[PDB]
Amino acid sequence: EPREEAGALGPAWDESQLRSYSFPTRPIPRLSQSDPRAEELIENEEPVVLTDTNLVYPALKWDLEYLQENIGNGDFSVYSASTHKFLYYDEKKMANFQNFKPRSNREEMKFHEFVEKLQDIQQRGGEERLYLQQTLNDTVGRKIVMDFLGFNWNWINKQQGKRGWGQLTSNLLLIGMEGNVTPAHYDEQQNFFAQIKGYKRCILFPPDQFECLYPYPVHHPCDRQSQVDFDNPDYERFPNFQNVVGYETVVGPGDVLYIPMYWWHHIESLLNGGITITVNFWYKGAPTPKRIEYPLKAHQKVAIMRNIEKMLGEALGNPQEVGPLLNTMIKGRYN
Amino acid sequence: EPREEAGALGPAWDESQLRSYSFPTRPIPRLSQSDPRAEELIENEEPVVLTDTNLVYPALKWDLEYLQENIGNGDFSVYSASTHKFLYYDEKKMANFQNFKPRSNREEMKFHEFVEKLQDIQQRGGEERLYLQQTLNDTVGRKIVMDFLGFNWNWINKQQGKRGWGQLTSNLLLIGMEGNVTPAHYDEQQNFFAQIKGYKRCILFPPDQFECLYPYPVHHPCDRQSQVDFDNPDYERFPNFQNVVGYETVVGPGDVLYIPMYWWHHIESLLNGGITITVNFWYKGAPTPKRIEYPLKAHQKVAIMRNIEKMLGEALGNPQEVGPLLNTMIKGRYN
Ligand SMILES: [O][C]C1=C([N+2](=O)=O)[C]=C(C2=NOC(C3=[C]N=C(C(=O)[N][C]C([O])=O)C([O])=[C]3)=[C]2)[C]=[C]1
Ligand SMILES: [O][C]C1=C([N+2](=O)=O)[C]=C(C2=NOC(C3=[C]N=C(C(=O)[N][C]C([O])=O)C([O])=[C]3)=[C]2)[C]=[C]1
Ligand SMILES: [Mn+2]
Ligand SMILES: [Mn+2]
Repeated sequence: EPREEAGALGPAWDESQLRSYSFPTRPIPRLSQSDPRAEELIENEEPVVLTDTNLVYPALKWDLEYLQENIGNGDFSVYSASTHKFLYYDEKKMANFQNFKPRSNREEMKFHEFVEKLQDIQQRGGEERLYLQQTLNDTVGRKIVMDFLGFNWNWINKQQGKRGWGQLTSNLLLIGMEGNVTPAHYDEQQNFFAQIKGYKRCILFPPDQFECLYPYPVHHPCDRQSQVDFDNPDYERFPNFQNVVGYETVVGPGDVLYIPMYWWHHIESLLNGGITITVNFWYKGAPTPKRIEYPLKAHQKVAIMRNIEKMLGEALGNPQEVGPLLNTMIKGRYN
Repeated sequence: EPREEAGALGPAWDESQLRSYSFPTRPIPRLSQSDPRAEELIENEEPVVLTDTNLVYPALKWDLEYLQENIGNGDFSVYSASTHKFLYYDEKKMANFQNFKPRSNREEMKFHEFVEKLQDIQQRGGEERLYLQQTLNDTVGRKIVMDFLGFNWNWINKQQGKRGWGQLTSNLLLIGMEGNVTPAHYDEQQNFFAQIKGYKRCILFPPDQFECLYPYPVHHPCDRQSQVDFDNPDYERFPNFQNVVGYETVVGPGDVLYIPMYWWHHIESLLNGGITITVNFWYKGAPTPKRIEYPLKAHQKVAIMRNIEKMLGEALGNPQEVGPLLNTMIKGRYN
């Protein structure tokens, strides 16, 4: 249901820019930040697209040319992938899984090198894909600092206070190539996803879909990522992926998506849609109330499972024995 | 390989008194307490039958007539079972499993009532089976106190000190009917099993046979007992019971069996062999050394599994959700 750009500029996107998947989806509500329904969704830990926060308004003019001049000469972390899927891996956990071979590489370089490398790929017509991820701090140039200070800190700080969240833990500038895919994963923090340039399709799954999405072992370098290849799902290894249902939206410049903590998200930059720019705001979650409500939420059950996997790895002295012990505990007893 | 009683009194037992099972066994060593091999077995947490401890020497004269006179008028806990299998259940845990129906009953009665009830069953030729289990304390009569004080406390106290064990946690007098079976289970304490009257076949399994013996969930009333019916094993529910190998011995009057903590034991009173009397000594285990050796023993892995089941039940607020969460953690991730 592509929205129409103002001034009769045509549809913002067409469906042929969206990749094809096996599961059904329904739309995330697009609302005004003044609408009480938006506040109710955020308070209830459910996603919403806010259309008028002005959260990153001064950055709406950002593009590669403007950024290259004013971001200054600093090292920016650039990730590379041969396929459209970008596979992040925790280097610290690579020791436990010696047979793991990384499929993405990170290279620190200046902004001009990133722009030239991106243009070079297009000039060659190649299939190498790139992804820049860098924190918005004082190291950037003065003009970017002015834009950064111009974010709607009043709106987001009030959101932090009202929801009882913790501290702003990270702020990442995010520049990607058309067709790039960040595969399904979850984060342990609250996120506001502020779209700046281009369009990104965001597909979210509630925390109770844990059984349908098959995350890696906690000690694996791909911890918190789904094991299921969304392009070629292995229903024999992952039967419950046949039951997964998602919440889908396409975010464009000016939109902010609240991704609640522990919610799975799959994010792709629209095919043939140009480069994308996003700024992400992550906040530590609110502390658990000491008065535990025993129904118990899915995200709390996820936290329990993570803690058990972590404790078991420490107690056995080797995270690779977690699986055999768990199977010993369950087979013929709980299954 | 039935031993011959002294004075040409014939074989102590014949094989037709031993029940038939599906698994193979090998013999537990029968040794003198002065033999260094016996000390090495106890120190290494392996079973041994000691033939000459004199641990319960003054009780070797005990029988039903002598006990009835001198034990005095007190209440003794008598357990009843319709079948030869005695199913102990933890009454405290019965709340968690409402669908559990107990198969044994406990009734407090005086010693004369126990003797008459036992004789009554034989007079009727009935199939009701009975089992008396009572602590050796000051409540018993003066003559039983003299016998109790006459146990080889010097030998057993030295064993407690040498092995670093904790305190004598329980001392149970154990009187049963011929054919009685205590099904396979494990205890979390060190045990000396002092046979007094009649013969008992003891079948022990090392702690690493956990996977072949399928204990109940920790929160189940039958916690620490094997789910496998040794008389009719369900190989579909319990495939690894086809791999179980045990250590077997027949203990008679004067023998003491060390049952190391966490070792599975199945104990039966020989068919057509008369009543049996045993006194059990349980000691708390030695504290774990702070210098953990990372190979890690099977009994330590059992303790870890028990702790995880207990913690999970508390965290979820309902022990019946332990199974579904464990399966959620494992399916498609560790299995
Ligand atoms: O505990 C502090 C803390 C820190 N820290 O140390 O400051 C860093 C992180 C963090 N590290 O990485 C990400 C991340 C997550 N998700 C995405 C994503 O989903 N991108 C798709 C798209 O299109 O937006 C991402 O790009 C980065 C977050 C989290 C917590
Ligand atoms: O933590 C203190 C503590 C206490 N406490 O509270 O003092 C009681 C027990 C205890 N409770 O029951 C038994 C028991 C175990 N095993 C057998 C058995 O295997 N019998 C077969 C046979 O033929 O010997 C048994 O008869 C009783 C032991 C354990 C620890
Ligand atoms: Mn994320
Ligand atoms: Mn026992």
